[PDB]
Amino acid sequence: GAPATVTEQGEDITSKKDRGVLKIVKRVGNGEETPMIGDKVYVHYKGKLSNGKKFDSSHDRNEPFVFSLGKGQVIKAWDIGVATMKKGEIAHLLIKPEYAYGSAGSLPKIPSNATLFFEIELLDFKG
Ligand SMILES: C=C[C@@H]1[C@H]2CCC[C@@H](C(=O)N3[C@H](C(=O)O)CC[C@@H]13)N2S(=O)(=O)c1cc(Cl)cc(Cl)c1
Repeated sequence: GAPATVTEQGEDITSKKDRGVLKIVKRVGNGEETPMIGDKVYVHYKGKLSNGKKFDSSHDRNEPFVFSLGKGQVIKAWDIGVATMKKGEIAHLLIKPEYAYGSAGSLPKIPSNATLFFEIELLDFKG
């Protein structure tokens, strides 16, 4: 399914080139500009665990998740990944635990050593 496909066919977007965050662009967004550090970004997403189960969705809340890019307000992979996206883009990310919640996990929902899958849509970004 999509998680396997991004695992096997995604692009490494890490600066370290350690394959910790792999990406596929599913829908190409608008123009060439990606957000800048400190921008307010508006995103819809769905996340899955490696047990095959959905663990979260902003779509199901009927409103996007909003954060300031590049400030550690989210897991490292999200800061890295959303920074590569254009407005209107939909992407898949496959994230090893070193760029997510690590050995600690995040109780109750995220186990130790969890690889995470997201479908993410960048709705908007603003200074
Ligand atoms: C609103 C929740 C966000 C979502 C969406 C952005 C990525 C990631 C994350 O960086 N989060 C921040 C954090 O941990 O400081 C705040 C809480 C959490 N998660 S998440 O999808 O990985 C996530 C969802 C749930 Cl239900 C629970 C947890 Cl711990 C993480």
